[PDB]
Amino acid sequence: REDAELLVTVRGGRLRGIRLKTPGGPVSAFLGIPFAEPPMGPRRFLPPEPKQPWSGVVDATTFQSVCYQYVDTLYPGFEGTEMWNPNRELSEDCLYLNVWTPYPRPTSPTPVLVWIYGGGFYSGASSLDVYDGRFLVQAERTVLVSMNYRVGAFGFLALPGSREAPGNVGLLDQRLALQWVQENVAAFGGDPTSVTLFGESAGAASVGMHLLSPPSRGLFHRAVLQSGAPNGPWATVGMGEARRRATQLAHLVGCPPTGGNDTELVACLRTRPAQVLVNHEWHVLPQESVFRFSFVPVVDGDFLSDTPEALINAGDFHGLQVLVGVVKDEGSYFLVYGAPGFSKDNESLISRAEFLAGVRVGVPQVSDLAAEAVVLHYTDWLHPEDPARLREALSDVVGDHNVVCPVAQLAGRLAAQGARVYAYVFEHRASTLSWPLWMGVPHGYEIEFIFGIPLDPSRNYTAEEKIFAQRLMRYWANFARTGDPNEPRDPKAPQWPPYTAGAQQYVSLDLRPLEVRRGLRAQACAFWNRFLPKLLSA
Amino acid sequence: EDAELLVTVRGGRLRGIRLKTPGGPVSAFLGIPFAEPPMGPRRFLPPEPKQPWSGVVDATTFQSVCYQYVDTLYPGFEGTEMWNPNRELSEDCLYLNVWTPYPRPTSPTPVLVWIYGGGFYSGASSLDVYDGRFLVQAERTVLVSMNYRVGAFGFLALPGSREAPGNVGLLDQRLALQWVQENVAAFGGDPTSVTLFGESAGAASVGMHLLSPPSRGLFHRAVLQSGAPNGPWATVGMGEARRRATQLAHLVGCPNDTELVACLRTRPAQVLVNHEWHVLPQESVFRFSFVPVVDGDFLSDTPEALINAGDFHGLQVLVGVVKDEGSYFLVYGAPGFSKDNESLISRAEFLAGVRVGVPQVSDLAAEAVVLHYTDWLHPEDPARLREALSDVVGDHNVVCPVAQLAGRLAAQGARVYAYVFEHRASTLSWPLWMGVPHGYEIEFIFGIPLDPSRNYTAEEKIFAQRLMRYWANFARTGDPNEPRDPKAPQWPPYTAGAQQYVSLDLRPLEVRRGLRAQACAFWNRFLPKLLSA
Ligand SMILES: *[C@@H]1O[C@H](CO[C@@H]2O[C@@H](C)[C@@H](O)[C@@H](O)[C@@H]2O)[C@@H](O[C@@H]2O[C@H](CO)[C@@H](O)[C@H](O)[C@H]2NC(C)=O)[C@H](O)[C@H]1NC(C)=O
Ligand SMILES: *[C@@H]1O[C@H](CO[C@@H]2O[C@@H](C)[C@@H](O)[C@@H](O)[C@@H]2O)[C@@H](O[C@@H]2O[C@H](CO)[C@@H](O)[C@H](O)[C@H]2NC(C)=O)[C@H](O)[C@H]1NC(C)=O
Ligand SMILES: *[C@@H]1O[C@H](CO)[C@@H](O)[C@H](O)[C@H]1NC(C)=O
Ligand SMILES: CN1C=CC=C/C1=C\NO
Ligand SMILES: CN1C=CC=C/C1=C\NO
Ligand SMILES: CN1C=CC=C/C1=C\NO
Repeated sequence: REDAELLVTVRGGRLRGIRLKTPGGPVSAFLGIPFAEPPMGPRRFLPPEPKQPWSGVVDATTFQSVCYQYVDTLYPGFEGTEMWNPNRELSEDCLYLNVWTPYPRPTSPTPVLVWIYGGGFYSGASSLDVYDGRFLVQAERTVLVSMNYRVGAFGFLALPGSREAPGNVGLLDQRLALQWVQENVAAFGGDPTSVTLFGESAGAASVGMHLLSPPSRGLFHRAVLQSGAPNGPWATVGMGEARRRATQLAHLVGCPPTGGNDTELVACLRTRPAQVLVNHEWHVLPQESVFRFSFVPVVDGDFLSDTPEALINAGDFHGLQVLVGVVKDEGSYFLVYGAPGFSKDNESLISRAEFLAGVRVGVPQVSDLAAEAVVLHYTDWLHPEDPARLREALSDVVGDHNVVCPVAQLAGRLAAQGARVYAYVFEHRASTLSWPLWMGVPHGYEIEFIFGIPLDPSRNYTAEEKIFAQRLMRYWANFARTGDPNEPRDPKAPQWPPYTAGAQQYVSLDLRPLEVRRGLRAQACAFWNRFLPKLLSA
Repeated sequence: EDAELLVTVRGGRLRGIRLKTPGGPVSAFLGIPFAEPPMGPRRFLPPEPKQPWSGVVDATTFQSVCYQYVDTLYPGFEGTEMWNPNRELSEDCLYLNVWTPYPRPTSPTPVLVWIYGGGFYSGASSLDVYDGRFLVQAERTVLVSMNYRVGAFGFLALPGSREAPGNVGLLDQRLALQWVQENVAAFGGDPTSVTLFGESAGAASVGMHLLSPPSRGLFHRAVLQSGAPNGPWATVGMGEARRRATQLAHLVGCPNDTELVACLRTRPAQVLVNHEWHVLPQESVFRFSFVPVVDGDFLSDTPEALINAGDFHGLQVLVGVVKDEGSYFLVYGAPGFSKDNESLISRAEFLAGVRVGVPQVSDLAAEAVVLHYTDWLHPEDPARLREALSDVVGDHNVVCPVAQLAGRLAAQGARVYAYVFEHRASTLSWPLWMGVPHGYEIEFIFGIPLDPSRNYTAEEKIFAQRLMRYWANFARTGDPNEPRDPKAPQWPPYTAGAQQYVSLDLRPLEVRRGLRAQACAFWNRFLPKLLSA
């Protein structure tokens, strides 16, 4: 009749899950568990209300809907873009989370990994193939949780001060999910006293924001930030600029029939079909740019009491372990989304004039003086016009400014103020990668190795990549268990030393064994982190 | 009586002296007066041409050194005393010197004219290290050098006033160049082939004659060693010149420009000298109180402006620098530095040093300097900080201004040759940490190592001879390369794109690219934008 392993009771009522086959054995999956009331109609732009209790059994047996979001059409049918696109129907009814646990359920409480996806806060879903929790769970016997959270206007449109669209509700979705894990994860055999958040890009920035918001901070114990940071220039917005964008979006969809009463304005926004808001979303940004997203977390004194920069500098982080890193070519992926001269389908050997124009696109909303400073640092003045070098340098500009230097700065401050920090650079280019060779190791392409996706028999990774995947999964789960990625009791394997503000040590992750190196682009990030902000104040 | 040592010039008759060199004799005429003594009412005024004399001027010894400050940082030390005056001080100092082959040439011989450096506050044509005898004998040029007024005497300016118009030290130099045009043929020199060369403020001076049309017809080619007229230390604006002149007056008890200059003229020369260092705005190495002023007369615009606008087709220029331009200057005010230890400074000392070595810029400007010159993998390592501050000082004051001059001239039609001088003299008395310091290529250019009473190596004498040949080749033809010499490695012209220069040392010529191009991009391209906005 019924399999007891696939049956679990949580505070809201009863759940039925599914038994998944994995290469190494079975896993129990509870997919599409409701954790909030659907943020529908009157509840659009509002904080999540906890899911009301239910009688009977909810089938948590497949991923639920993707939150409404823009769908990338740059390269239709192309694997490199389609792998990030929604693989379920779009709906505002999307606040569901997923739990993977070993089969049979653990007898003693087990460390929990909680995944937060990225996607510039305008996109993403926990149902993407590349976030499939089944391989980590089988290989490392952790519990894995992932949640959907609202993105775009639905998650981060903000009219600061107003009760009808307070902003940051996407982050509140994540927090509600974290609360859910505390109350309920023990029913799946997981340890609420050992929870590790990990995320990539906007998900890493989310992880960092939970670090800096005290009501989140009690809900977990460690953090992993992959290729993103909360202090990233794309990751937050000021109250006034948020209002400006909300208001311009309202305006572009006929609300009201500009500004006025906030209650009236939001009520008119609530009568618009979801798809209509999505179609106008990209038209509210101040300047045309790769790498900037219309609706993002707002610094408003509530969720974030100050800018993440301030909060990072002022924080005491004793008792905290953090794992951070970047891929080898953070910037390259973004250039084909607007930098003049770039395409995945040619070598993108740009001119000097194209480089200068690309700097403005890749570093939006800085003064001319600031742009000149960037051109100075990044030009090789013995080869000022070599196209290949210019292509590489623009990739460096975009990557450094948006990912590498925000991460480096976070890493150095956390270390200096009490946290044990570990840092990596991911340097392996997947044999299956469909982006062109000039992009090197692009943003996002470590994720599939962390999740053990190469162990999927239907895919065509090499045996060495499968070994590599297993190494990474081991590092991540070691860190989740102990706060230290190093093998507890393995000596003759090279050690991953902590990252500190002085020595700035990190390891390279690739097919070769760990190599220790110094400095997360230290010379470059001194420009972005130490000097440029002094210039913007003058 | 030796007829070779008798010469008549426009003003009258002269008697010279025969000098010895290891390669044979040379004729020297030393202490030739080219101006009326700029004394009394003539202090601060433009030079007047020397009135004609009767009888024979004795031109057998160096004349007096123009009044200047005497360096007392290391009393008796060779490294400093070799630049100090070696004749008594006097305002009656406007004399020049001519060295010629013996017997005097009987066909037009190319002329080299030497303008000394010393920050526009010091220097003399009589210093041992500027001895013309070896170049003249070895390369068969005529060599001329002049004294010109320095310090307040040469560059005190109350702009708009006719009592202290400024730049008269530059006019001293021009008047000597005019003297060369009118009189050098009498020595066998060719007035249609005159090459100016100079080092530091002398190099800045050469550049300034390039950029001033009344000087430009007085010579044909130019050599700028470790200096440039666009140096941040080489000129001053009218407003700031007036302020400095005014603060000198106050410091020496003087109170209307006419009244002010009149009072200054009543003061003993030594009194002006004693106060000159104390008129500068802030504590600094590498800044000098009285320098050329940009007032629309001698210089119709800034040398930067003039350089960018100029048409320089038909000009050949030789420019260059020593391997370590900054190091010598650091012992004159950079905290932590001494010639008598390793000068392994702390980062606090480094940061303090940056404000001294790059004076009168905003905190933002200094921060940017500190950014570009810090190794952020090793922000506090003493040796690297010592080296980096040497780079800051040398790049800012010498290398990048020379690089900018070279680039602009080449791109606007000049043929430019560039070098880096990388040989450390076996006899050098400054510490090893200073490398090849400012000034220490000069002795090789003048062939001082051929002097048998000095202790240079055999290889160093051969190197001196190479350099004298390059310099003389350039003077004769606008090209330092050995005219027809196939298998010897060639010195290519410097261009804005390829930026090629050669290294000068005991090794054969080696071609390299870029005069600290990454660093000078900062000083020449970014930093001006910053200060403007
Ligand atoms: C490299 O590609 C870019 C992108 O253009 C597209 O992709 C190419 C592979 C090719 O299929 C083109 O037909 C596509 O238009 C090129 O940049 C574009 O150039 C066209 C015409 O010159 C211009 O109208 C577009 O605005 C340009 N787009 C951008 C973003 O600048 C680029 O010229 C290609 N370089 C080559 C072929 O050397
Ligand atoms: C290197 O020397 C400098 C210069 O100091 C002078 O010269 C020395 C050789 C020695 O004789 C010192 O006593 C002289 O004062 C040192 O910098 C000085 O440090 C003292 C304090 O120790 C300070 O009062 C002076 O102002 C400093 N001078 C300057 C120019 O800043 C420096 O400490 C020496 N380096 C060492 C010892 O490692
Ligand atoms: C906006 O309109 C509502 C509805 O009538 C009313 O509460 C008030 O006029 C406005 N609300 C606020 C908070 O100003
Ligand atoms: C498009 N996208 C969305 C989320 C994370 C990564 C990503 C792209 N990497 O190339
Ligand atoms: C020796 N010295 C160095 C820089 C500026 C002025 C100076 C001397 N005049 O007193
Ligand atoms: C002190 N001085 C004066 C003129 C030229 C060079 C010089 C010093 N270099 O060490």
